[PDB]
Amino acid sequence: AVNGKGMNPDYKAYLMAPLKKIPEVTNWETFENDLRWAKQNGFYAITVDFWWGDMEKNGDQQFDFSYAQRFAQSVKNAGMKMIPIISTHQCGGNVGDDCNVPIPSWVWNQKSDDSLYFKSETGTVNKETLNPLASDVIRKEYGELYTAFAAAMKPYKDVIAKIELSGGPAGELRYPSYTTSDGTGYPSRGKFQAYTEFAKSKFRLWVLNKYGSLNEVNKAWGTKLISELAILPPSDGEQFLMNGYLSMYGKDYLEWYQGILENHTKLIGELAHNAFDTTFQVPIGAKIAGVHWQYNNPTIPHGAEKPAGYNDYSHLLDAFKSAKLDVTFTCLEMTDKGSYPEYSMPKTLVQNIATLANEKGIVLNGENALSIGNEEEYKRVAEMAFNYNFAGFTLLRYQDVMYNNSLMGKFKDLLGVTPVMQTIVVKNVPTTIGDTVYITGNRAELGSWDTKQYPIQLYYDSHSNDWRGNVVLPAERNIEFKAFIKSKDGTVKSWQTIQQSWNPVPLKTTSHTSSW
Ligand SMILES: OC[C@H]1O[C@H](O)[C@H](O)[C@@H](O)[C@@H]1O
Ligand SMILES: [Ca+2]
Repeated sequence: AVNGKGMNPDYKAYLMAPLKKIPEVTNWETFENDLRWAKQNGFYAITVDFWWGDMEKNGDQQFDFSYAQRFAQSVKNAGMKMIPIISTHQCGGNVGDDCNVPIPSWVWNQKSDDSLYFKSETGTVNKETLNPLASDVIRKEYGELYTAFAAAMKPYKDVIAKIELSGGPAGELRYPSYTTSDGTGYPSRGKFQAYTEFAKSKFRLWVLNKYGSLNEVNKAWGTKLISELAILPPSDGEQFLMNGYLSMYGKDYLEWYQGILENHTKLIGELAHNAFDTTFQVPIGAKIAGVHWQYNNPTIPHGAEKPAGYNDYSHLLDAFKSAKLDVTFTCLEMTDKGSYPEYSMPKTLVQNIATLANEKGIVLNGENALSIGNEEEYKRVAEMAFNYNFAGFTLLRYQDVMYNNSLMGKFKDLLGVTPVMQTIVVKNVPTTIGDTVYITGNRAELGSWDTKQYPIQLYYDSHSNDWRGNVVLPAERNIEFKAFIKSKDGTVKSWQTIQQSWNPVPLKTTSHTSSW
């Protein structure tokens, strides 16, 4: 892996359940057998959406957790674990959505202003999720929902391995900047979603708070605004994305815009920890979307990310570490293109996020954005997951592998692996002063024969005059590898004479000794 390390010893694979309730797909018995089959193939748990539109449909505080309980009961019967996603967003209307579960319709009547929803640069209203600006309503409803959920699921704490939170549209922490009705669907640029009267005044107040008076504002922005009412979000999103973002106004606007999501992250993190920490004692996380299109567009750089709320990922992630939430990213199966008209750079994106996450010490999890129907994609996922320290991978989605034996088998071999610590010992290595020894192998968890970025470093043993190290390996899988010497400058000086192999890697910790 990167930095001479190996795969994450805590790696676990998860399976995303269908969007529709199980009884609308098959029966519970078959479901239980499907789970036992999944477990046999390396899946640790099944993650599932529990829709707010289902749990508090009739009215405020009129809960119904019977479905969530019946689902959990079956997960228990199968001897599996589950990861519930408290989906406080709408199901249906997004790419791949085969459901129709809006959030409770009564929530919209709790405000007379337009503080609860979104409005784009061109007036398109969006109600897939509550506007994070309405922190008073979010604090009340999410607060009540989480606590009620914890109480109702207390009997099933032993099957709950983790809890995922929904931070916005499609359960991702972002603005609904790419939708069909707003004319911003992939791969178009996104539109900013801060044009409700409420959003405009919040921005205005934020600016005035930072500068004190319109006079200081004009001085800081180099503008000549005639009155406080002139403080507004961009009038032309495209012109803003072309060069307006470079100005002091631009920096302030984007800071406030992304700031709304960071504060939201801290709020739901606090509500979630207060409601689950004592009862479940399990990790909690949220998701960041992989808005990979228009990444390297020369005309409108990061033309889709910025409107979605992503302008400074490093700053964004600090909010996660601060809220004590793990992060889940997407598009781990795609590769870079960066060509007109999509200007898509998914891999470069995932690499940047993973790097930042690791620096800050944030537990990183991944998912694939689109269904995988070929072994080649699993390989790319494996490359990113095992060489960028991912702690988990969730496969979207259930049916893709449950009704395709060959694909399921390829997932088990490549991704449904159990990491096991092993000692590698290499003797008779002709190292000179300054040289270092590394190992690299055929599988992704071994760097796929890469000697530049992914090799696994070994450590000289002065007492036995050999090189060794504890490496995390995929249990019960065949591997081939070779040690090599790297000069003090970074060039590969030589390789081990004979290629080594372990067919397969034992599941009990032991050691593999070979000679140069
Ligand atoms: O906009 C939603 C979807 O659009 C396209 O299908 C992209 O390939 C995918 O990554 C994204 O999730
Ligand atoms: Ca409520």
